[PDB]
Amino acid sequence: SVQIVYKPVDLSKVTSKCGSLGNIHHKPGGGQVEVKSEKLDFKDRVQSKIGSLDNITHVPGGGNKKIETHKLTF
Amino acid sequence: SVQIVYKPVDLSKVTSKCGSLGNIHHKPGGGQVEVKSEKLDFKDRVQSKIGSLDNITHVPGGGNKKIETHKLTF
Amino acid sequence: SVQIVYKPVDLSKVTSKCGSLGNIHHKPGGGQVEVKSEKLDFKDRVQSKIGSLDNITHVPGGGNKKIETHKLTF
Amino acid sequence: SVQIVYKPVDLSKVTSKCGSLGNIHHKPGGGQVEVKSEKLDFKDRVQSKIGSLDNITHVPGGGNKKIETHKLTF
Amino acid sequence: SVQIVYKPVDLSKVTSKCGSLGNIHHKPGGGQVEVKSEKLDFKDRVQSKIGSLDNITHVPGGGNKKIETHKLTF
Amino acid sequence: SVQIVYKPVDLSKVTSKCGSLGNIHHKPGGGQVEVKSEKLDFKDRVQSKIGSLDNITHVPGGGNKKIETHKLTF
Amino acid sequence: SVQIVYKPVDLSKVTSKCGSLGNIHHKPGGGQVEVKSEKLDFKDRVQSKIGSLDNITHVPGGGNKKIETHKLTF
Amino acid sequence: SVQIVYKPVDLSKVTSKCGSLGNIHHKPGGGQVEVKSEKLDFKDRVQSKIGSLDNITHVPGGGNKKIETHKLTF
Amino acid sequence: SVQIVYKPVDLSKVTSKCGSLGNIHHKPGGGQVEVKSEKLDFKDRVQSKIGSLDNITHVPGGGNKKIETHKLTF
Amino acid sequence: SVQIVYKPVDLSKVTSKCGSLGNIHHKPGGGQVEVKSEKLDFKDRVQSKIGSLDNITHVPGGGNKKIETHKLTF
Amino acid sequence: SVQIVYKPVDLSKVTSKCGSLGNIHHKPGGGQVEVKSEKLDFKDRVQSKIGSLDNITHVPGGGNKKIETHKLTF
Amino acid sequence: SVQIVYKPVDLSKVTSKCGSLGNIHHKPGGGQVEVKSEKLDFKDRVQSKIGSLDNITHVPGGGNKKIETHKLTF
Repeated sequence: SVQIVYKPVDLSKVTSKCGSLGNIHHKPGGGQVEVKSEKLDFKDRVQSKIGSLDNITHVPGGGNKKIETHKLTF
Repeated sequence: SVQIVYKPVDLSKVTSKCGSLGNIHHKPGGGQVEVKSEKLDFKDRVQSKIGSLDNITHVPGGGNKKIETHKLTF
Repeated sequence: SVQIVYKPVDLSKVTSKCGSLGNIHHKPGGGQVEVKSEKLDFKDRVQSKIGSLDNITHVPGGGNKKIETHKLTF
Repeated sequence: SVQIVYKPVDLSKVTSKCGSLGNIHHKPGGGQVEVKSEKLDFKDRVQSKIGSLDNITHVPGGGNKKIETHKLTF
Repeated sequence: SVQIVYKPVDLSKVTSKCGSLGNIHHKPGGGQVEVKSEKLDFKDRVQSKIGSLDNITHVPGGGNKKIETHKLTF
Repeated sequence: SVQIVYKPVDLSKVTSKCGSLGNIHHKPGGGQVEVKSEKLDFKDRVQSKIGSLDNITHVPGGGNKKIETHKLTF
Repeated sequence: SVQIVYKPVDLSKVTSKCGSLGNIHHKPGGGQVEVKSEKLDFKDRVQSKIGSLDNITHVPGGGNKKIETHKLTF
Repeated sequence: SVQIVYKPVDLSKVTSKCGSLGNIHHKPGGGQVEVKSEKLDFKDRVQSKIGSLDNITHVPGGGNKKIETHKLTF
Repeated sequence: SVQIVYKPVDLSKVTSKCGSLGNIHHKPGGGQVEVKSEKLDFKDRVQSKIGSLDNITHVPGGGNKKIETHKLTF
Repeated sequence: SVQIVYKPVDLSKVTSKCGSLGNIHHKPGGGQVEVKSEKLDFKDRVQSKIGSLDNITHVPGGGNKKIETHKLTF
Repeated sequence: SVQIVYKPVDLSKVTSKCGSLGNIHHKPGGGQVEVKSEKLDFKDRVQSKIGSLDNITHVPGGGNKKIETHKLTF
Repeated sequence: SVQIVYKPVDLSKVTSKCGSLGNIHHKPGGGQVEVKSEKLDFKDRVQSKIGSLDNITHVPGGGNKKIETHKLTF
């Protein structure tokens, strides 16, 4: 006789308030990237990124994140 | 006699308020990317990215994220 | 006699409010990309991207995301 | 005697409000892309993209996403 | 005696409100794309894209997405 | 006779208030990156990044994060 | 008694020899040009050019030029 | 009694020899040009050029130039 | 009694020899140009150029130049 | 009694020999140029150039120059 | 009685010999240029250049220069 | 009685010999330039250059220079 009770309760708040998101300037100035290789062998769960010149401007009003994970292994 | 009860309760809030998302300038200035290779062998679940020059302007009013995962393995 | 009860309850909120999404300027300035290879062999679930010069302007009013996953393996 | 009860309940909200999505300018400035290869062999579930110069302006009023997955394997 | 009950309930809302989607300008400025290859062999479920110069302006009032998947494997 | 009771209760708050997010300038000035290799062999869960020149401007009004994990192994 | 003698002598040679003018490729890739103005006032000897996107391939076998000017002002 | 003698003698040579003018590739990749103004006033001998995106491939076999000027002012 | 003798003698040579003008590649990669002004006033002998994105490939077999100027002012 | 004798003699040589002008690669990678002004006033002999992004590949077999100037002021 | 004799003699040689002008690579990587001004006033003999991003590849087989100036002022 | 004799004699040689001009690589990596001003006033013989990001590859086989100046002032 094995009995399990699993009763999570969550009333959490992740909030934000901002009066004004103002002037934002992003001015990258170039660059050089050079990659040499001969053999690539990727297997199973592989995330890869080779030889990049990337520019990101991310301005979310808000941008709040909540991550929750529940596991019950028998 | 094995009994399992699984009763998650979630009343969470992920909110945001912004008065005004204003002027945003993204001005990249070029660049050079060079990649050399000979053999590529990707298997199973592979995410790959080779030789990129990418520019992203992401301005979400909001942009809130909630990620939840439930697992019950017997 | 094996009994399972699985009763998730979710009343969550993912909301956003923005007064005004204003002027946004994205002005990329070119670039060079060069990729050399000889043999490509992709198998199973492969996501690949080779030799790109991409520009993205993503301005969602809102843009809120909710991701939920339920699994019960017997 | 094996009994399973599976009763998800979801009253979630993913909403957004925006007063005005205003002037948005996307002005890319060209570029060079060059890819060389000899042999391509794609199998099973492959998503690939080779040699692209792409420009995207995505401005959804809203753009909220909800993704939910349920699985019960016996 | 194996009994399964499968009773998902979903009253979720994915909504959006926008006062005015205003002036949006997308002005790409050309480019060069060059791809060389010799042998292509695609099999099973392959999605491929080689040598593209694409411009997209996507402005949906709304654009909300809901994706739901149910599976019961015996 | 084994009995387990699992009753987490969470009423936590992760909030923020900001009067005005003002002028922010990001002006990178180029650079050189050079990587040489011969053999790459990635297996299992590998996250890799080789030869990058990346610029990020991240200005979230808000940006609060909550991460919670529950595990019950029998 | 004023006497002027003006006796230019010219036996000059401007020559050229070329064995073979071979393959020449000119492949422009588009572009954007935008000019705004309100009032234009051109007078006397004015040569002007506003808002052009021009492509020229000039391959003269030869192309030698000789310019000579003589003036005698009293 | 004023006497002037003016006896230029020129036996000069401007020559060239080339065995073979071979393969020449010109591949521009686009661009953006934007000029704003309000009032233009050009007078006398003015040569002007505003807002251009021009590509020139000039391959003269030869291309020799000789410029000579003679002046006698009294 | 004023006497002037003016007897230039020129037997000069400006020559060139080239066995083979070979493969030449010119591959520009775009760019951004932006000029703002309000009032322009050009007078007399003015050569001007405002807001240009120009690409030139000049390959003359030869290309020799001779410039000569003679002046006699009384 | 004023007497002038003016007898330049020139037997000069400006020559060149080249066996083979070989492979030359010019690959610019974009850029950003921005100029602001309010009032321009050019007079007399003015050569000006404002806001340019220019690429030049000049490969003359030869390219020899001779410049000579003679003046006699009384 | 004033007598002037002016007898330059020049048998000079400016020569060059090169067996082979080989592979030359010029790969610029972008950049940012920004100039602000309010009033420009150029007069007489002015050569000016404001706000440039220029790339030059100059490979003359030869390229010899001879500059000579003669003056006789009375 | 004033007598002047002016008899320059020049048999000079400026020569060069090179077996092979080989592989030359020029790879600039971007940069930032910013100039602010309010009033510019250029007069007489002015050579000026403001706010430049310039790249030069100059490979002349030869490149010999001879400069000679003669003056006789009375």
